[PDB]
Amino acid sequence: AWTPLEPKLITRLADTVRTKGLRSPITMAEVEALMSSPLLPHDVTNLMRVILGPAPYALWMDAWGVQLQTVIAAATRDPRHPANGQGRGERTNLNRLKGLADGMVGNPQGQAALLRPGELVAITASALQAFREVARLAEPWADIMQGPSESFVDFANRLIKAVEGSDLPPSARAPVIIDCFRQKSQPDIQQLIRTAPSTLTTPGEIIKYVLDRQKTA
Amino acid sequence: AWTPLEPKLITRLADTVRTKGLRSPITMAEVEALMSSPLLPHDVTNLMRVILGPAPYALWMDAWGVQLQTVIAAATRDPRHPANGQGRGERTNLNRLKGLADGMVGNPQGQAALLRPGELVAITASALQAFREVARLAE
Amino acid sequence: PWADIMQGPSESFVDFANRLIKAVEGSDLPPSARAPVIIDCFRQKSQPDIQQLIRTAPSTLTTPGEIIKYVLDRQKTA
Amino acid sequence: AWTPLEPKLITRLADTVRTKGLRSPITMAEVEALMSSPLLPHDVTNLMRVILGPAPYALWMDAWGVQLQTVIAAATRDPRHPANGQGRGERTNLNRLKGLADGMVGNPQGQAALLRPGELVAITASALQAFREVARLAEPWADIMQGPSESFVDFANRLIKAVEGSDLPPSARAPVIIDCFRQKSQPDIQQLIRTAPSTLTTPGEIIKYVLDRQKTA
Amino acid sequence: PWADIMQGPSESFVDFANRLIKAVEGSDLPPSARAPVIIDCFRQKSQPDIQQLIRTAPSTLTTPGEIIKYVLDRQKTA
Amino acid sequence: AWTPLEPKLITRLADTVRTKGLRSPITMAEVEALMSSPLLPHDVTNLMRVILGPAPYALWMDAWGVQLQTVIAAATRDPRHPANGQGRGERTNLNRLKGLADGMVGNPQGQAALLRPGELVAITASALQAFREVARLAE
Amino acid sequence: AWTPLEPKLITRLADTVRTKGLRSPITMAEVEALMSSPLLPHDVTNLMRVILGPAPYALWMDAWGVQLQTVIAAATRDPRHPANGQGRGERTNLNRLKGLADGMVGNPQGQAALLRPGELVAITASALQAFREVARLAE
Amino acid sequence: PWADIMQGPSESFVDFANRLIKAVEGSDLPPSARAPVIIDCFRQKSQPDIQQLIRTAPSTLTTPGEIIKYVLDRQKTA
Amino acid sequence: PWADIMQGPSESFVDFANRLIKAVEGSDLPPSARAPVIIDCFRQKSQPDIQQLIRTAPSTLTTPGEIIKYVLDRQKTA
Amino acid sequence: AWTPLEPKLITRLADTVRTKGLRSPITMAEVEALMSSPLLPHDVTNLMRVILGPAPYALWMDAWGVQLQTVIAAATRDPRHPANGQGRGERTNLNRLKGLADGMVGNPQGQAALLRPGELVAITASALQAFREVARLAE
Repeated sequence: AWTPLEPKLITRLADTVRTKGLRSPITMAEVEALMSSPLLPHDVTNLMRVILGPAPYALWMDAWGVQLQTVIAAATRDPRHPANGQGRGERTNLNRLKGLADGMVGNPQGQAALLRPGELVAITASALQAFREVARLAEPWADIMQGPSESFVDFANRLIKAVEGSDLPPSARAPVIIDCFRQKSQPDIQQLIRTAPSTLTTPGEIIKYVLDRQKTA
Repeated sequence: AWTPLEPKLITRLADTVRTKGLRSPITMAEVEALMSSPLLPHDVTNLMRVILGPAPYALWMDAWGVQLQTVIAAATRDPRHPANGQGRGERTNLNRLKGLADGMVGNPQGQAALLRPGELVAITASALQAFREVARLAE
Repeated sequence: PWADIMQGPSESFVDFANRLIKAVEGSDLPPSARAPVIIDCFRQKSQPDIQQLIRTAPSTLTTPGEIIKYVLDRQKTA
Repeated sequence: AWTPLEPKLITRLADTVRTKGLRSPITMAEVEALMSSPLLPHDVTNLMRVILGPAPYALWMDAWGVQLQTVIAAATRDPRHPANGQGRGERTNLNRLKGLADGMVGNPQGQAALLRPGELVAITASALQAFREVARLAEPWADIMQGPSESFVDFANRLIKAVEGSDLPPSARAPVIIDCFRQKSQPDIQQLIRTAPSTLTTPGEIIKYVLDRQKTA
Repeated sequence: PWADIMQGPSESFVDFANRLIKAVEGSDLPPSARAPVIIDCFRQKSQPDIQQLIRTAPSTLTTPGEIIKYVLDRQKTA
Repeated sequence: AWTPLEPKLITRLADTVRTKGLRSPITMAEVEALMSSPLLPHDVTNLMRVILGPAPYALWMDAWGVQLQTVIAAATRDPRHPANGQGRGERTNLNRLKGLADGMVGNPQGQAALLRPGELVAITASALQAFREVARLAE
Repeated sequence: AWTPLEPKLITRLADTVRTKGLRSPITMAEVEALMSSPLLPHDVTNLMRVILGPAPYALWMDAWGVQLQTVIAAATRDPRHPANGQGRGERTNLNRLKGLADGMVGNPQGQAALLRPGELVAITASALQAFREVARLAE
Repeated sequence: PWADIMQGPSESFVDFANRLIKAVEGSDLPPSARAPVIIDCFRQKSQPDIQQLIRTAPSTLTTPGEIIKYVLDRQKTA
Repeated sequence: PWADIMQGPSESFVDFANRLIKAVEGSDLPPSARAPVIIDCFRQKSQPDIQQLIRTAPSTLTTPGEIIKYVLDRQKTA
Repeated sequence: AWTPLEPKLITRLADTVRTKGLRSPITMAEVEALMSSPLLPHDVTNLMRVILGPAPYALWMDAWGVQLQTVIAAATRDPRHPANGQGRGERTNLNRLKGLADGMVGNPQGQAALLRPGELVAITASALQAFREVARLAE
């Protein structure tokens, strides 16, 4: 049996997206919260229709389709998908994932009837990844310098923000943040990091060291 | 079954940290309040992601790892840890504490399924001590 | 009126796209005529820098979402 | 039977190291060339004594010892090392690797007699890695800008050199080179790359595009 | 003579293209050598504003008609 | 047998294009008039050479090629094209449409010999659409 | 059995490229000289790594990939390629041409073992054409 | 003479180390007395910036190679 | 009074340490509170050159004797 | 039975350290003189408290602890230490060396009762080496 999400929670989430934006960690946490139980295509579609504006909604439809297509390629690459079955008669078409299949168009009850739990969780993960892509797309690290009067924690916050909210792979953020701490961060802190008797191999360790030995002023 | 923390409480706590700072006794009291029920690694990780800035979040990840490593050393020093079991097959690895083990990465439901209550309270106490360290360090 | 919408000299492109899609979808056009009109309004409105940016598209853009994505990628940061 | 390396090749390699330096790719290629056949500890030791100065030679002795110690730790962690044997009587001590064991000190003939081919190749790989470490140590990408009068191929050469000869992981060089092409490379080329109707996802493709559409001047 | 044709300081681009194509096609060149010559004369004649406009073409123009279309699109209205 | 168009009509049409322009409805009507009987590639090519200036003629050659390529794509998408035949040996190549095929280059008589009426009407419609495109583009 | 090229010849060729440039006829003659025996992907890759700067090396990798792709298209267009075999099990993938296939990555001995002489000569001709393209492009 | 070697105000550290190790190893000292002398000459020569850099070493450096590596890591880039 | 002791601009560090340890041990503090107080007074008194010298200690100093030894090693000879 | 050192000798040694310094050979000779009979931890501790200033005394406590720890490592590396016994019940802990063990804290008589002569000579040699280290370090 299908139960809709509370319009109160949806209104609160919409106002959160309206004030904080799409990319804030609080907004992503709230979306993860409302993305806890496996949702039917109807639920996610209406949710994104309500919380997102028109242009972000178009972008999100595109991204969701692309991610679902990647999922269906992986599904035809492995007959053991939790959305698939063992025989060929349970193969899952994109009409069944997007809610376009027979007996599902516009009807959430029938949707909940015919859909598999693996189908639901795959749709949900796809929608979450698409939301992440669109949020990263809707709103330069190598141009960030520590100002002459700026403190170091503000500079570190700004730099980590710009590096993590960029187009770099996830495995290339820490080395870039370290090497930007070393070459930016005006020459007093540059020499402070250079003359480190220990080897600092993490942005957190560099931040701790600099905060300990910084010139109080 | 996993239930997320209210984004309203999280928003209020984030604004508290924003105005009062990390070290005020009211902020530590609020953190203790939102640290009442044993949280899953997913919950604490997202909470610190939201309430802390980028650099304090990096520092907190470091400190949390160190404290969890101390906990795991004490656990291998005593087979009667509320996170451990009696046999060797229940020994708790850091992948299970940080939420990196199999069946847990990114999934809070599976996390809540496989985790022990002793595991949860140990993770929670470790995160609280790490928050205290980072707060004492930032200012 | 959708046919009177221009991208202001100082307006960003996402605001212009929002306003245009709003006015086109909330109008008297048939549902099957909104996407071509939105595309052809992106091409002829949207002041000549973005006009030339869309014109010199090595790929063929056949959807408002694709045009928006392309323009957001290659736009002149300012 | 031990055969020494030609002093003519060694003299040419020494002059190469003297003019080009320790870190040039031509120098590393020449070292790889003279590091082709498995060398005895005597050979590599004398080679580094001749081609390297005193201080780089001290650094190289240190690094070679450390790498050989890592090798011996891996050897005691696996009894199937091509330097080891099956029984415990064939376990290889560092005195046998550094040429300090009995019947080997100062005598290359006896050295070649008692040493294993696996021992030789392990010593050789260790010495090569130590040479790489010392070369990287003896002599900043995020500070590289394209000068107002500099051409683009010179800027690209300098940037790729400084990025590949740095402390970044191998999987983080291409994204960094791309994002440095985009943010450095003074605003004419910045706008030229920004308004690319195609998506450029490789430094070579960016270089080709810019060379095609650059402002001839 | 085709190799002596320059775009005057005040002349428009369509007049220059007409004159150049006329002089190149009504000359002693083989038929298979007219298009490359017309292109390379568009690139080296056609005073430096249009020269830089053709140089900084994100797409590769491989036909006199395509070059003419591109220049007519992105030309400096004056 | 090939019969050329009157140079008097062509001169009048050229002066019409010279005074009224390319886009006037009277000019398009006159072009439709002189585009009544199916013309051979030689006829249309010389007609556009005479009535159009050099730069519009280059643009028109480009547009005509593009439209003929679309026609040939539709032809390979349907073996029942009035230019095609039933077997594969009657498939129409662009060398036969542009008049570049064997036995046609520069010779209008041989052109009229080997060409099909469907070929002629397709070439004519393509040339008309290309003229419309260039006229809309020039001004 | 794989034998490496002399570092003396490679050093002389690198200095030739450094003083004369990429496009001089003497440089192309020297490259043709060092391109006489069919080289393994390892050999050509290291050779271009040493003689070319970073940016020309990136350009050359691009051009070499494109030319090898054209070769593989011609190979799937003709089952009688000296790199191909008669059955479908000998069809040559780009991982085998670029040296990325199984048993070849980083190992020149295994490379020389599994590669065909037709494969080697095709790789060599592709690399030579790519060098010509990059030399014509750089200056 | 090894005991007269000083690091010049403008000289780099690797040149000074090369010169010092050369003069110490090509001298009349016993082989077992070269490393301690090289270390104690690194510490007392090698103008006071590097002197303080070696003095404030959280680790104990017991080899000329280790001292050279440490100084090359933490040296003042200039 | 121990909490009023500062290292003078011209005073050496061993004299300051002697005076501070004297005043702290000859005071009303419990015996278990003297070492932490002496350490935290070394860190906050002892004019900013030595303050920064103690701050940038690659090792953790957890005893007044260790702090004194470290400072005496790495002090600015003057 | 414990007999204290003469305060006259201690006063003379303190004035020697005050005028000649810590490193003079006469001072080291005087210390060796007053370090002739094996002293109890109480004796050496009070002696260094009197003759050394506060900061050298802190340094000396550190160095004495380190040297005693090296001694205890050598003792656990050899069960035939003159401070150790044959069985495991005579193993000497650092609380017994520094005078911190049970029945010894603050009482020199009980100290002299329970301590071994090997313990006394090891403590004495450790204290002498620590004094040498601190003297070499202070100036």
